[PDB]
Amino acid sequence: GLPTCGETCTLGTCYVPDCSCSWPICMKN
Repeated sequence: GLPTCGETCTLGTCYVPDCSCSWPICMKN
């Protein structure tokens, strides 16, 4: 739930370790 990944999975993929795609932004828990 925390978008502290600093990544946007516009395509639907987050390269940031353990970061879940919370389209369009990646969030960890």
